[PDB]
Formats: sequence, C-alpha cells, structure tokens
Amino acid sequence: LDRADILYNIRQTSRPDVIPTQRDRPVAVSVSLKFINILEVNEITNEVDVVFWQQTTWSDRTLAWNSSHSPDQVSVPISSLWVPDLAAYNAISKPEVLTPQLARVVSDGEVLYMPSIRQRFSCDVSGVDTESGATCRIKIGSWTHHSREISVDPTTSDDSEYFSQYSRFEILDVTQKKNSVTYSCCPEAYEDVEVSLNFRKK
Amino acid sequence: LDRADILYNIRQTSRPDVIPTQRDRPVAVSVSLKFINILEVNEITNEVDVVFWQQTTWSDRTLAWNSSHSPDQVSVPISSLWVPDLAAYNAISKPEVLTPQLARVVSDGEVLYMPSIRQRFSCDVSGVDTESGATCRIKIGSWTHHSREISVDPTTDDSEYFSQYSRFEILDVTQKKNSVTYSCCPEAYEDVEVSLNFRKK
Amino acid sequence: LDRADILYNIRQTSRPDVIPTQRDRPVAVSVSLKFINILEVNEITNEVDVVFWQQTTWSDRTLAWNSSHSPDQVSVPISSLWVPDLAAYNAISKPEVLTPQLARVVSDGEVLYMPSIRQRFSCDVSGVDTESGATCRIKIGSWTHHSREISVDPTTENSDDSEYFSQYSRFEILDVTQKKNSVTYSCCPEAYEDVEVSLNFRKKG
Amino acid sequence: LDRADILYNIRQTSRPDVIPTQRDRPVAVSVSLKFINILEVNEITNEVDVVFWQQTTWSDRTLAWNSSHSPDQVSVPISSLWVPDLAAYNAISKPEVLTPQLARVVSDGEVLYMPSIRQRFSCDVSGVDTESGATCRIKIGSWTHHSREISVDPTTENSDDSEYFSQYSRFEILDVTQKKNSVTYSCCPEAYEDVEVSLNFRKKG
Amino acid sequence: LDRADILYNIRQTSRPDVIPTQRDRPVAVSVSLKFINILEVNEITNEVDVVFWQQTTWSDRTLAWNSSHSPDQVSVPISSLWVPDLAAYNAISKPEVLTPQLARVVSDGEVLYMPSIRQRFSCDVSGVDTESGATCRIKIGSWTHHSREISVDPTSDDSEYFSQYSRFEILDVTQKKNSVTYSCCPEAYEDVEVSLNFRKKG
Ligand SMILES: FC(F)(F)c1ccnc(N2CCNCC2)c1
Ligand SMILES: *[C@@H]1O[C@H](CO)[C@@H](O)[C@H](O)[C@H]1NC(C)=O
Repeated sequence: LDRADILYNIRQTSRPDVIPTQRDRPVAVSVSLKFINILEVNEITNEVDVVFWQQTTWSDRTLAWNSSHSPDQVSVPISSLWVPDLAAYNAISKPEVLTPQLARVVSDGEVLYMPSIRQRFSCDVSGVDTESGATCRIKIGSWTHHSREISVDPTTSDDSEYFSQYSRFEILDVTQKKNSVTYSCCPEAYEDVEVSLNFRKK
Repeated sequence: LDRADILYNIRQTSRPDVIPTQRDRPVAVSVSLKFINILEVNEITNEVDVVFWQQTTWSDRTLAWNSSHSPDQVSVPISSLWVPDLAAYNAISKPEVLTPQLARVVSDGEVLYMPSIRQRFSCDVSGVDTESGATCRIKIGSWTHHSREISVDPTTDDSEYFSQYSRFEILDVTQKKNSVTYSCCPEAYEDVEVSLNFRKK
Repeated sequence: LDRADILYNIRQTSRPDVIPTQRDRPVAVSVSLKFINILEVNEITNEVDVVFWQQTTWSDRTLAWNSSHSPDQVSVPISSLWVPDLAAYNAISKPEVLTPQLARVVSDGEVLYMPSIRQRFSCDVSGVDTESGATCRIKIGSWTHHSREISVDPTTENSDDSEYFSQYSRFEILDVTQKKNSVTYSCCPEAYEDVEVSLNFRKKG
Repeated sequence: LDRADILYNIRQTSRPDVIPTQRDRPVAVSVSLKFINILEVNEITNEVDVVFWQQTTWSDRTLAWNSSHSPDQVSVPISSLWVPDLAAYNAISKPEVLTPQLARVVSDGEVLYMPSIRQRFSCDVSGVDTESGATCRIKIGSWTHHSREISVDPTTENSDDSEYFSQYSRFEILDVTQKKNSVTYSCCPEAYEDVEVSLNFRKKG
Repeated sequence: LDRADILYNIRQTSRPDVIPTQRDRPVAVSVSLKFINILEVNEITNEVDVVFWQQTTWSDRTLAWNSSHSPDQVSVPISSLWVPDLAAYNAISKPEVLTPQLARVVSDGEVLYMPSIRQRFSCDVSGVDTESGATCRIKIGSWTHHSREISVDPTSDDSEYFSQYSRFEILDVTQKKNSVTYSCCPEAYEDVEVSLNFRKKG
C-alpha cells in the first residue's frame, strides 16, 4: 500500500460519528497537556490565558492496515476520523486551535492528535506574584460519553520542558490526577483528567 | 443493532428540518440553566457576561430503536437531529458554545442536549454590590414556533456547579414558565424566565 | 400534507439563487426595524451599536401548498429559500445575527424572516444627552436589485416604538419614523429603493 | 430564457477557477474605490480604518446569453463566477465584506462586483490634523496574475469617488486620484499591475 | 492544453490530503518570510504583531503538464492542492491570511504559495528601543511530518518589501535550519528559524 491508498481507504470508510469501542469496553483516551505559554493572568477575575499542546492518543482498529511494504504512519485530517468529544469544564472561551487539524495514524490503528490550543480558564490565580506561586487546575473529559464508553488517563518532564523562556511567568510544577464523578441526576460515571499548573510571575 | 447501525439509521432518516410533533400536539421542550460563572458585570450599562449549561430535553420518536441486545443511548452530532430553535430574547451577543455539539439520544427517542454557553445579556445589574444583590432575568423560548408547536417548561443546589473562583456568588435561582403575545403576531410564544439573584463577594 | 412533506418539497425544489418575480413585476419586500437595545453611543465618532428585529416579508408563490388538512405555516432554514439581498448603506460592521436562521412560510407563499441583529452604524449622534435627543437615520435596500426587480416598503406598525425595547438600556426611544426613498447613482441608470428609518433617542435621566 | 434558466446555466458551466482570457490577451479589470467612511486614524502608527465600495468590472464571455425574450441582467453569487484575485498590498487586516456577495452579470458577459469593504491600511497619515491634510496611498492589484494575464486600470469616470462619503465622519476628503502602476520585485521578472488610490483627507475643524 | 483543461485536470485528480513524496524521499519545502510590517510590540509581555509574506515552494509532479503550446503557469485554489502543514511553534494567535488563497503551479509541478499573514508571536522584544534593537526568532516547520517526510530549508534586501510607514525598521533578517527530537520518538522535526533584528525608529 502507498500513502494515497491508505488515505483513500480511511476517507472512504471513515465513520467520524462512530466511537470505536471494542467488545463493549471503553475507548481508552490518554490526555497530556504540554504547557507552551501563560499570557494575560488576572488575579482580580481569577482568569488565565494558556497555550498548550493537547497530546491525545486512542486506538481505532477500523483504521489499521498491513504495514509490511507500506508506511508505518500517515497524516489524516481530523474531519475524516472519530475524535473524542473532550471539553475543559472550567474553560470560559472556545479552544483557539493554532495548528493544522491533522492527526497521525499508525498502521495498528493508534491515533495521535496534538493540536496547539490557546484557551482562557476560570481557576485560582491567587499567589501568582509570590515564591510558592498560583495553582490553576484544568479539568478535561468527554462531554457526552460516560466511563463505560470513554476512559481518560493522564500520561507522563515534557509537560513543562517546552515552555516559552519569553513568558512573564515560569512553571514550578505540573501534576495530573484522574477523577471519576457520578452526579445525582444520572446513574453513569464521567471521567476527567485534572491538571494542576503551579506557576508564578518571574 | 450496534452503535454504527443506529448512527447510520439516524443520519439517513432523522429529518433535522422537521419538528417531531405527534398528532398536532406541541413538542414539550424542558429547559433548565445551571450557572457555571459570572465573568463581567457592568452596573452602568446593565450588561452581564454569564457561562451556563443549558439542559434541553425533548422526545423525537423517529429516532427510537429496539434496545434489545443494543446500546440504550448514543452520542449524535446536533447537525443530524432536529433541535428546538431556542433564543434568549435579552441576549446582546451570539451564544458562544464552549462544548462539542453532540446530544445524547436514548433508544425511546428522548434527546438530551446540554451545551455550555457563554453569552452577554441586557438585564437589571442594580444592587450587585449590596447584601440583597442584583436580579438578572434571562428569557429563553422558540424563535419561530408558537405554543401550539413548542411548549417550554422548567424542569422540576443553585450553585452546585458554580465556579468558586468567580468574583460573584449566587443567592438564588428561580425558573418559571411565561407566555408572550406580541402586536405583530396573534399566537402566544412560551419561554422559561430564569431569575439569577447574585452579588459581588 | 404533513410538515415533513411540505419541508421535503421546499428543500427539493428550493432555488435560493432565484428572485421570485411574478410576470416581470418587482418582488414587494416589507422591512420594519423593531429596536431592542442601544448599547454603545459615541457622540465624538458619530457611531452607534444597536440591537433590532428586522421584520422582513415577501411573497414566493413557488413555496405555496394546498392548506386543506395541512399546516397553515412551517419554519424553514433561510439556506433553503431566496431571501432579499438587503444591506444597511451606513453600517460599519457586518450584521451579527443573534437568532436561529429560520423564516416562517405560510401556505400561500408569504415568507416572514425576523432575525435579531446587532450592528454598528455611522449616523448623527449629536444631541443624544439633550431633551430632544439624537436622530440616527438607518438606510436599508437591495444591494443589487433595482426598483423593477425589488420594491421596499415599510410594514404596518400597530404598537409602541419601545414595546420590545430593553428597560435596562442607558437610552430611551422618543420616536421611530420610516420613509421610502428611490435613488439613482452615477454607476447605474436604474433607481434603487430603500427604507430610511429615523431612530430619535436620548440618554436617560 | 428566464432568470432560473440563466442562473442554472451559469452555475453549471461558469468555471469559477478559470480566468476568462480571450486569445491569450490579459483580462482587463477596472477598479474604482468609492470612499464611504474613515473611522480610525493613528498618526503615530500610520494606520487608517476605511470603508469603501470596490467597484470591479470585467468581461467573461462564457457567461453571455441571447437577451431577446430574456432579462438583460441577473444577480449571481460570486461563488458561481470567476472573480479577480485583487488584494490591497498595504492592507494590515482581512477585508471585512459588509454587503451580500452578489455580482451583476449583463447578457453580453460584462460583470459588475461592488462589495462594501471595511479594511485597515499602513499608509502616510502625517498632516491629517493640518489644512493640506494627509495623503494615504492604497495599492490594489492581482495577488497571483501578472500583467500578461490581468491588467488593472482605473475606470474612465471617477466623478463620484466622494459622492457617497458619510457627512458624520470625523474626517473630510480634499481629493481622490486613482492611477495605474506596475510592481516588479528584484527576485522575480514579472510585473503586477495595480491601481494606486491617493486619498487626501483631514480631521474636520 | 489551455488553462481550462489544466485546471480541470488538477481539480479532478487533486489528492489534497496526500503528501507528494517521490520514492520515499522527503518533500523538500522552501520557506522564506518577507517582512511587510511590525504593528504592535510589547517589551513587558515579549509579544509582537507582524505582517509577512510566507514564500513557500515545493514540487508536486502529479500536477505537471506538457507546456508545448500551453501556459507555463496557472493560479490554483489551495483547496485543490496538497500544501505543507506549516505552523509557527511560538505563535500565540491563528495565522490571519490577508490575501486570496491561490498558489502558482508551474508546468513542471513546482508550486509557489505566498500568502500575506498577520500573526502574533511570543519572542524576545528586549532592546527594541536601543541602537542594536531586538532579535525576535520565529520557528516554522511541519506540524505532523518528520524529516523523512518533509524537509524545510531557507531559500536580497531584508527591507525591499518592508513598509516605510512602520514605527519600526529592520536591521537584519537571517534564516537557519533547525531539528527537534522529542524523548518518546526517534523522529526529528525540521524548522526554519527566522531571526528578525529590528528597532523603533529615531
Ligand atoms: F510532548 C512533546 F512536546 F514532547 C511532544 C512529543 C511528541 N511530539 C511532539 N511534536 C510537537 C511538534 N509537532 C509534532 C511533534 C511533541
Ligand atoms: C425487540 O427485539 C426483540 C429480540 O429480537 C424481540 O423479542 C421484541 O419483540 C422486539 N420488540 C419490538 C416491539 O419490536
């Protein structure tokens, strides 16, 4: 197979509306934010403007091909793929996607989508101008898929290594935990990754 | 049926342009706002910038499937579904939808659409910096379907999802049904009126 | 016919690019602005930010159906319909449409399209902080159709100029008047019709 | 032919991607700017925000029809037509098109496209608050077609270049001239033709 | 062939999603920024707003035609062409494309795409009001194609295109090739680093 054949096959048999669950197990989605910049912090309103690479990985076996005299990977427009419906619960602006909207698909059906996003958050900015700094928590999970359909897990120094040396701010620490929440309305559990960004004015 | 079959059937047959009225009775739409944030208040201009989850539910029987050895629910792009044409009558900006535009469809044809929306309103901001606070009324109803085609009802903690990091806090939320007749048009339009009583912390 | 049949027929035979002229008479378009809010006034730059409902009506006989044991009216996306190419000549921003882009179509082929629009205008803001107030004139007509293809008229008005106006605006409406104009430009030998809407308003108290 | 037939024929055959060159001569495009407003001037940054009608005319014979029992002209969405790839070389914002994106096509294949545009420019703002005023030059030509493929000329008439200017602007127009230029860069051998529009304007007393 | 035939052939056989690799060698992409204006500089936040022409060239042999009694070149909408997925790694806004989105295609399959772009960057603004000026580095490369799929290479007067009406003037522009390798993955991503040495005028 050449690139042209693989991309034709993916475009023609692309079910972008269909979550690729295997045998009623959840799709395991990995999410890791790599922080690039902190722009416009406001300690009065508790709002921050962040630029991050949102490293997103999952398996879609319907994309797989035999790699034996073929590329191992191709670049695919995300309009031709199912992508997880991730939202940041404490975002107060739409994600501004700064990069071309292409994912990498590996011959085994692994997808890597890593957009550069600028987005504004409501989070704790208190202490930003002190030595111990502020801790801004960003929560990301599926908007519509519960834990039996999508599971989200952090993956793990690249979370801070590629931060802009020209920001007014610096990163002290980044920690990630998984949360699984059931609300009173609804019997299902929703997973999110909580990313704690500890940063301060340089 | 698997998810792929159900989503193929919905995409091929859903008629997004067609209100799913049963026997010329109105489609009963439920609307409830969960307030998430209050971002910018201006007592001089009487304008507020709010973030809310707009919990919207209705039945569309044309979506229904037999759930025996099948999923009970699927996620569907709203471009593949009829959605009620709700507008906030006192909005002074377009709704900024912060979340993926997917609804949940249950095998019986119940649809749940809950976008997170940031929007600016013209409403009463007077008293925001006092103990009893301001009361901002938001009115949401069908832009083009009168009461014989769409009925809107509120659903049966006001701050359980509200950001602890807002400069503002919620004292009270009430959501009641109204019916409006304009000079233009002889029919009545139903709306839910949401009274947000809030103040500076 | 049910709603599904009517909407299928309209979607399948929709010529949105085709002005529905009858026997080489102009399409008669009614336009009336209902003011909802005045948001930002600048007396230095002579600029206003306004929110209005643009009540627009016309006939398209190709949409008509027999209403016997059928709905009298349906809601149709404007992407499935011809809509008049109206522009406000003194707008300095694109119209921000706040509402779902649906019109009402009556079984006789009457169309009613009433979007809520936020838009900025260049107009006379002088006197806004006086008792007699400012008079901001907004001119709306067809961008490309002359008087033999589109005629614009004011609608009927049977209410208060401020029946829908926000009680929370910094401004109040004293009066709204609408006149028809027919204008010939240097470019073009034909006459273009417009409605001129005079918004007389002032700062409150 | 009726409007529906003409618009169907144009949509099916117009080739919007194909420059309508006749016998390997350049397509003659006329450009004239009609100034409507000057909104924001900054003498420190040398930036202006202008509203203009960009009157654009050319011939496309592939659009022509026999007018003998037929309309002489139709309104056509520009998505169904080849349009020249005009850019203002000194623009520092995307053109904000304020008007419906329709051109007028005459039965002989003449096209008139006149969008109302708000756009920001880098130009000489020095002297804006003096009696003789500033002279801001705006340069408009093909982004990708050199002089053997597109020729750009001012229109023969510029009588009306200020006729439509807002009386409510903080600025007033002293003079407009529109003249033909060529740009060549040293790298690359082809000349690109442009219209240079010299807007002599000042702050009002 | 006339223009109509060439453009019909390109539109009908356009694989815009398919990188035109020849015999599994990388597509050689040339990038040169021609600076037109510097509009807003902030020495506190280290942010600049720039207007540049992004001169981009590559070969796509699937576009080639016999130029005997035919045009040497045509203008093609970029929606009908594969274009490299270039991103500026230190951009903090989406590229605002000011110009019609047409490329020039030569009969041998060379493509020239030169959009005018306004974009905001995080870079070193220190010294902008001094004689030696600031040096703002912009890094541009493929978002998803590593060095075996896309190579980026730099290509007269640094201020031949620059606005005489800017508050700023250009002292020097240099363009150099860089390579990044991330810890996860053995593949290198190439970029062009464009060093813009500029200052506030007298
Ligand atoms: F997480 C990072 F930043 F280390 C990482 C890992 C793997 N690939 C990356 N990129 C970012 C630039 N474009 C594609 C390669 C980046
Ligand atoms: C649903 O499907 C099951 C199993 O195939 C069947 O027993 C049942 O009768 C079905 N119900 C309806 C109403 O179709």
